[PDB]
Amino acid sequence: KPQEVVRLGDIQMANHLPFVLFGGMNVLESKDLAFEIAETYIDICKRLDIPYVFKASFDKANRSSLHSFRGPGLEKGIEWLGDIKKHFNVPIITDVHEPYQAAPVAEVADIIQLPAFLSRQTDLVEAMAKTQAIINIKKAQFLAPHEMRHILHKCLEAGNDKLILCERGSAFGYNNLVVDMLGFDIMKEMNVPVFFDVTHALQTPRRAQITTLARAGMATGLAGLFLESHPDPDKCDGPSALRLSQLEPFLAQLKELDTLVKGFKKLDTH
Amino acid sequence: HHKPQEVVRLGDIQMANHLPFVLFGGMNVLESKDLAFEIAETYIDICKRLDIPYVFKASFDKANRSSLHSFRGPGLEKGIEWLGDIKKHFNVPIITDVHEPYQAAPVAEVADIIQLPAFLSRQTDLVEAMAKTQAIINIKKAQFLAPHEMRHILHKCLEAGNDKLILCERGSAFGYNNLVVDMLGFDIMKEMNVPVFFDVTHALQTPGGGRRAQITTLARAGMATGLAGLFLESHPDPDKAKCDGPSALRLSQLEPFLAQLKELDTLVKGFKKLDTH
Amino acid sequence: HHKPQEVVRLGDIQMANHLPFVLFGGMNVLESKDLAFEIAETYIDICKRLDIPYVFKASFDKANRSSLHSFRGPGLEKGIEWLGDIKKHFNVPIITDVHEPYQAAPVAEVADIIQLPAFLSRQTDLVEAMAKTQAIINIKKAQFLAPHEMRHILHKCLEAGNDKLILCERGSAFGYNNLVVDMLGFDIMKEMNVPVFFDVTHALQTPGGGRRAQITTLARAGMATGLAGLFLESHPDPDKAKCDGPSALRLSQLEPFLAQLKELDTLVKGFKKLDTH
Amino acid sequence: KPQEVVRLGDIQMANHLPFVLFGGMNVLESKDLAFEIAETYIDICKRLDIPYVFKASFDKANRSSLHSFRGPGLEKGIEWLGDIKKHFNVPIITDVHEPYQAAPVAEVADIIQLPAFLSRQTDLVEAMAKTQAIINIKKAQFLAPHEMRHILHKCLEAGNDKLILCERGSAFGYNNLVVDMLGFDIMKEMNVPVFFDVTHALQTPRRAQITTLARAGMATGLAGLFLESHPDPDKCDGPSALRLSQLEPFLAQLKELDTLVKGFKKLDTH
Repeated sequence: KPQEVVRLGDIQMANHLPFVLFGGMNVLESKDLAFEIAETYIDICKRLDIPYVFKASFDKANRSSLHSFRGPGLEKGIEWLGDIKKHFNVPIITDVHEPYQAAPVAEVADIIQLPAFLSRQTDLVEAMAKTQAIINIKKAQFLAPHEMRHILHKCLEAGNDKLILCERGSAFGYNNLVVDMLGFDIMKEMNVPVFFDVTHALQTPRRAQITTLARAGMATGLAGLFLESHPDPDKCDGPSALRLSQLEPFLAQLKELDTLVKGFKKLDTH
Repeated sequence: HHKPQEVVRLGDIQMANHLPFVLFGGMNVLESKDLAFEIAETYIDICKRLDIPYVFKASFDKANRSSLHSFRGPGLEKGIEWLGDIKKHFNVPIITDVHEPYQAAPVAEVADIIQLPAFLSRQTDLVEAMAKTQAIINIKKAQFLAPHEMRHILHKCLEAGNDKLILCERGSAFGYNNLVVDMLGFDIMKEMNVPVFFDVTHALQTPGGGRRAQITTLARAGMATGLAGLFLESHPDPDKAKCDGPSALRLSQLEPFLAQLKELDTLVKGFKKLDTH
Repeated sequence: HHKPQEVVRLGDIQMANHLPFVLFGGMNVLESKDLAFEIAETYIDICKRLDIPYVFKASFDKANRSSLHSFRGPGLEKGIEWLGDIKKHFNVPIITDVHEPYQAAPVAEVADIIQLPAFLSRQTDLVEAMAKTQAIINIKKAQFLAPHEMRHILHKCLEAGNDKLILCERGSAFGYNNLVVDMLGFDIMKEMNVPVFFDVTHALQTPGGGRRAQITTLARAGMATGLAGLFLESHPDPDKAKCDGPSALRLSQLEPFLAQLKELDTLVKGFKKLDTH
Repeated sequence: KPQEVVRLGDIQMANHLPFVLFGGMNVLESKDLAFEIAETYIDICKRLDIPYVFKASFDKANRSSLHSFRGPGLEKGIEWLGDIKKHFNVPIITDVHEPYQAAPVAEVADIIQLPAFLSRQTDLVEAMAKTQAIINIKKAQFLAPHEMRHILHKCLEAGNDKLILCERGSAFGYNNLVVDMLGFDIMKEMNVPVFFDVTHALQTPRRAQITTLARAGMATGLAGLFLESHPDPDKCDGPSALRLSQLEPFLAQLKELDTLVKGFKKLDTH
């Protein structure tokens, strides 16, 4: 069985508890931008009292072209992640793209993220589970909610019970995602923390719509939110990045909605 | 005669996307005169104590059932009589759906809001005959139409001289025998500057494929986007409802359901709007 | 009165999934009496030389256009006159669509096959009034209905006493503003033991989103599954067709298009059936 | 630019040419079953005059459970593939799951297959392209047809021009695939050989329906077909495996349809 309340030192993540923020940037553009963005997140989450985990990729492994910017790479990113972790004493979450990378990533990262497209790749899942870090499972665009249980079951079989499921939209026809809010209940009924990646659910593979979608998801009662920002969204996924100057009022509303929704008695309408 | 009304008024009631949400609530079909009175009384009392504006909803005819022999309700003449009886006895406004152009004028005598069914929303003669009555028009968004396509149906209503128009979401076809609600679609319909409603009841359907246990989660998600109102069907015993019982809310649970949505709506309508363009 | 006819007969013509394919072909709407005569003559000559059974198709009314002012065609009285004129002059059978229950009986005087529009395929009064006329019924499969759901519409037609029934594929909603044809859906409808047709013209649509250049590939794929017939709209100048011009086949290309499909059909209908269960 | 006609020694693959068969089994169950199945394919394709490439995976890398049968693995499969290749003098096609495997797989395999879920992973694509074998691109369930160009463009940027696109269905709602036959024209208009994997397009993640679907796809005019069989479909993907005793009449019909369709003058209906 998976852990219903996933603990990370001081932080407790669960669908009935105050929501936790996995927040940061899409990719490590530079040391100075990462430090600036982290400082902005930590300060805001401290004043709003939202538990916080810093998020950034060391590699964009699945871009369209071989020449697209991929980031600092494994060696430099893991080194840079430690710099952010040691200076601020903040947890780290990043994604893992090849099985061998799991253990070296686990030294620095408190939560290791399983990318959507790779969530079925057994070698990557087994290697990630072995490190014993928390595992954030990105729900694939092509998988139905009930299919999440097998990814949990494979993780449990591989000896890891610190598991989080993260919604990021479902394929809706061509070049378009929809978020089925009814899917949140199905995943919550698996008794794991459930997160919503609002940033990547806007994609039309809609920055003005991030507020609408985050509210709808968090109104269902979720363990946390996954969010990316940038001071000037115009090096990767800029159309989905939230203008960093808008972070605090955005988080403040979500904090208030969550508080209302988390205090509701669950209602059985069977 | 070009623009629709951003605020739709019905006596004391005001419907708009920035205003407190309004409930179109009742039952799927007029199963009997006595049950309709009981259901209306129950909605009216709950909405008064919770302070939620209310319009009673019930169909007089199920025009699109699976079989020729399926239960259809009282029909036009008797159904209009029951709706008027409810309206006069309770002093409550009425919404019901219209299926043929000739039904439009007699239904509008009793119904303050006349509903355009999803499958029929493009049928020009029905849309025109409905527009002519000058009643409020509730447009059900078809399972197969994208949000931006609602603009043409508004224009057709406006062309026929009616500007009291509401758009009501009820799910989109998602593969076979399944609906999904695209919450991003609400913003597109609101930018048309008409009141936009959410029919949570029919957005649960798995047509030809119930999900009654998920109604609260879905209604919370929709109303958190900030909408003009909610469309809802209930029944004292949904297993025996004469149509769409699998999606009906247990009447005994109406009050705690609405109570949560009332506070959520108040919270959301009170947020400062945020420019993220 | 329980079972539908596996072989649907119309004088000399026989329609069934194991028989040579039949063409329901013509134009989207009766744009004018003269153009309808020209188009009918062109189909009839080509089908005779290629030896393809033929039914002339044209709508007398576009009942579901975007605007109240969009071109709708001649309407009921005049359209029925033009269809009868074509029928008597050319000695050709007629298929046209029916939009309201009262239109069913007068249309059936002239039309040998009456067509049930997709959006209306569940409307009980229309289905019954159509069934009563005892004409052949062409059922358009709605963009939002799964194949197995056609069984209920057949049953409703049978309940109302008509067993001359055809199912016609025309695409399924695939996300927003897009249709896909599920070729596996053809087998499900054929196992209902009725003739199954393919409306390749409307399966190209990108509704609210043309694909005229892909019509041959799509028609070949469908007819390779082994079908009772094809539904097709053409126009001498598709850019100026009064409705659905983006999906119309250029009339000058009708003969090479049909010639390929004729040989493909003959090949496929002559294959030994194979049990892979 | 990619090669419009992809050559493999004696075999020529192109959308206007006689269709080529990539045929075999889902997974290498055992040496005896693989030898028996290959013998049956080679004999039938010889008598029907259909050019043939033998297909089998050495690993099922993306199964639901860690304990599901995965096959002989890399070392044994590459060794076993050589046994099939040397005895019969038949080309080999198999799929590659991790970047390092590309070069060792390329020694034995004439065509290396890019799995659908991984088609966007740059490290795997680059490593596969480097080996200079033919690359069969499985079109992801979540990608639209026009998106195939980037996978070609990345391959060309990586110095490989022997490219094949292979359709295998698109996500249609939950747990269901549909094959959009209009997508074949879009991929053919990219001037590469286009194949149809009918076996995996039946999936409802329908054995009696394989005949219907293969005919519809091949009626559009394709460079080839991808097909899996098993003597008793009841160790992997058995619901989609064709009963081996039915192979020859199935192929005979497709040979006849292809001949008709390939002789049609292309018709411009713009």
